[PDB]
Amino acid sequence: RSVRHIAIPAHRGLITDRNGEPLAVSTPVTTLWANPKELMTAKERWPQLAAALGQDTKLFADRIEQNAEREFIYLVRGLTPEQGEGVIALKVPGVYSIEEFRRFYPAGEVVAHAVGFTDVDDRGREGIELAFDEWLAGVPGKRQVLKDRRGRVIKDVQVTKNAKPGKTLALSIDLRLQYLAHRELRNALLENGAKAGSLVIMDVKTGEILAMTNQPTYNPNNRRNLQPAAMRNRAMIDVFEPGSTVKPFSMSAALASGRWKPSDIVDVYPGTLQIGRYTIRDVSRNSRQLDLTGILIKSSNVGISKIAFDIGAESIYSVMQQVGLGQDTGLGFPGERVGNLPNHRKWPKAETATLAYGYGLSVTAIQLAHAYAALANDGKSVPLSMTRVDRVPDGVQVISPEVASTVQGMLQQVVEAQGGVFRAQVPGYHAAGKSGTARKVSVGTKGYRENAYRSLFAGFAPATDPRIAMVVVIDEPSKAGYFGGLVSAPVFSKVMAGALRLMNVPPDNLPTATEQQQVN
Ligand SMILES: CCN1CCN(C(=O)N[C@@H](C(=O)N[C@H](C(=O)O)[C@H]2N[C@@H](C(=O)O)C(C)(C)S2)c2ccccc2)C(=O)C1=O
Ligand SMILES: [Cl-]
Repeated sequence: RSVRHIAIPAHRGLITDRNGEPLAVSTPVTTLWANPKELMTAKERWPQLAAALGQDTKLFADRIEQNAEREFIYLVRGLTPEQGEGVIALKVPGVYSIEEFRRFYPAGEVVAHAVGFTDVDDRGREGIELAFDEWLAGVPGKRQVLKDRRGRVIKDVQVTKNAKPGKTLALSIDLRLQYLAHRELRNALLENGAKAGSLVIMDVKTGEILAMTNQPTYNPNNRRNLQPAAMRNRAMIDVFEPGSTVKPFSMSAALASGRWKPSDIVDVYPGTLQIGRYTIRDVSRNSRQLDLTGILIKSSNVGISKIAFDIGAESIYSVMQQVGLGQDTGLGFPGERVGNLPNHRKWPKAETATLAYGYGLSVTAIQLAHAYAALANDGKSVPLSMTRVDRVPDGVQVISPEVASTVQGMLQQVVEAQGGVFRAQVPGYHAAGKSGTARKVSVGTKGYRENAYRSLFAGFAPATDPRIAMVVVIDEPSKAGYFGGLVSAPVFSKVMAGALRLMNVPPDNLPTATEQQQVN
């Protein structure tokens, strides 16, 4: 004969996308418990109770009997409010209901990496759920119940503490763009028989991350056979050598140096440059001299290396650091990597060249998209955000307007010119960007793999007023080639097209426009 204090569950804060679409919601559920002492006096009600709980008659009876001594045991957790009230309507002595919450994720695996999930005890363990756990959580209340000798609840005596709900959090992500990106990366992953992939979409004016998806993914609503590898928000927490996708930045350093201009011709014959023991190679060996634009179009390692030798590595390091490569994003996503921008006291030729064409440094997809955002935004870099921004934040002019404008023009040519990356063309829009392909690092030794690759494409659109930047990374494609401009480019094409239409961006290239775009 005494008083027990029992918890009152608190509503966990609603997570929404930028426009209010629910991404994580605490849904009301009903838990049924029983006092075996009471149930032992109504044994004749058991078979009906067992059948309403979908449980074997004897196994149910066994459960109650071996707990006859106890005053509390769970019957079933997480019924619907209707299902629980269906069993309560039976009026079985000793059977009680308590209303709890289940965390539900409406978009499931589409946004699992960004949103993350809570555990059995309602604490965030991954993604945004972990990052904003304090904001989201809220605080359970307490109430007192009176129980008799046998443990029968006879009275709800008082509330000693009210439950307070957690706070709503609006993510920067646009769920429409998330669905599109998710589906297209998946399709790409499956078409190409890739092992993994990431896709990031960024608003270049505001810094908001509009979409961030990875493969493999998982269903946070059903984690039964979850494996660790599927949990990774790779766009944020995995690092890679960006390869030729950093060339527009090497190029920006070159134009910033006052030593180079777009018309300058670099001689690249015969597509190799031996420097001591190390040998720089071009995969395209069809041209023997290229202007600055042609170095990007042909993606000449040799061309960019000779430029790098002239301007020096510190020039290139600087722009790369300024556009945030290898730097802290300030996002605070759990597990997020800063990457690495190597810094030697003395820069040999080897390290100077490889940096210039994107090796010996490591970035994340997020960082790469952020760097292209700055270039896309006329050289103004804007702070990354994974929450909705109200005011457009102040930027930092990291590349001059003129140089950014010139490098924009060149990247538009990388996509639109003959010999360029034509699979990256966006119907109805002028797009700009740069493909890349990187040999994966050897497993168990230093060096590069013979037959495993990472396909990259980074870019932005519309060229005439860039609105969004996008990075597509695909690991180990094995079925339809491996080059960036073959694997990742068509994904950029499709997602960029869909994204721009979804955001109502008017088309700037009507010659190539779609069915209804040509009507408006
Ligand atoms: C530091 C040592 N070390 C590390 C490894 N390593 C590379 O893995 N190199 C890349 C490479 O050069 N890729 C090119 C690029 O992106 O520019 C190609 N990508 C295509 C595309 O994006 O479609 C292209 C536009 C047709 S050219 C390569 C070479 C051969 C096959 C696949 C990939 C080096 O080079 C290198 O010296
Ligand atoms: Cl010029």
